[PDB]
Amino acid sequence: YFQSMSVKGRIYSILKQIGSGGSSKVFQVLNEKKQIYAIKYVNLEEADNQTLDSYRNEIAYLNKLQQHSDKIIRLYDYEITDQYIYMVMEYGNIDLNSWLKKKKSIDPWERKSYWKNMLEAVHTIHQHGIVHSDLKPANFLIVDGMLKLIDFGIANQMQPDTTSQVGTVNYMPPEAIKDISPKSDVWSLGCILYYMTYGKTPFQQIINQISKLHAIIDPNHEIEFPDIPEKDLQDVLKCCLKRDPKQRISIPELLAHPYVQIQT
Ligand SMILES: CCc1cccc(CC)c1NC(=O)c1nn(C)c2c1CCc1cnc(Nc3ccc(N4CCN(C)CC4)cc3OC)nc1-2
Ligand SMILES: [Cl-]
Repeated sequence: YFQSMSVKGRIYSILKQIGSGGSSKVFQVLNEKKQIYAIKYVNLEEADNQTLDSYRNEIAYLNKLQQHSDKIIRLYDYEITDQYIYMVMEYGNIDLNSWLKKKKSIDPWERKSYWKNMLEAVHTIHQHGIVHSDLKPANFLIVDGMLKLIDFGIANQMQPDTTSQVGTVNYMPPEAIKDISPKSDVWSLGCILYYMTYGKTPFQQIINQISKLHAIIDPNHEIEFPDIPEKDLQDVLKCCLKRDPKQRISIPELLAHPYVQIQT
């Protein structure tokens, strides 16, 4: 308690830590006017030039792309030095991953609204040549019912190093396993929707990771799509989770899909 920090001359009161990973921490904070933000702190002391560049590149894209869609998290300010980065970001209620863990059933409307938000954010980054390639529910922040994409997958994650469902392959596409395309983000989004529809990711039940990786790529391993009242949702899932990326549906196609367009 009673910690503060400064970012471009502005003093922020730290209320609590709300996340961490790699060599970074996220803080719920207040500025001088008692407006709430999240500050993301990245420790750069161990970073090589390649890693420093990947962080610079991500900050530049995030700062640019927030003006192109409200489904991308706001970045209000940042301070960047050799030792660290402080990013003053939009505050959210909770991330999507934690929310889905709390909820047994998701409301069909809620599920559809979240889907629309994700497609729009991801479509935005693709329009600027960015493939995320590691989309999971944790990459989305819920802000007053609206999803915001938190990151673009450009920054190279540094290792924990210090004393101090992680690195999961459940959202990984076939083409990523056999060793880059916007279709890769479609598979991952499809895995998120699949989770929101049937309460688990398509290959979740396979505990052995080698088996699971083989199941992702094996075209004889049929993915189950049990019947549900929303036949358009069932179709979206089937189209996202085609193993051949060339046969897989595109984001502009998903945006014109009756699941997102037809007023039910
Ligand atoms: C996944 C993206 C990523 C990639 C690399 C490095 C990092 C930093 C750890 C990240 N993570 C973040 O960049 C990040 N993580 N979180 C939690 C936030 C961010 C960015 C900004 C942000 C804004 N508002 C929130 N709110 C929030 C989220 C989760 C929670 N919790 C509390 C602990 N529970 C066990 C789970 C749920 C609480 C929150 O606010 C009170 N939360 C956040
Ligand atoms: Cl905007």
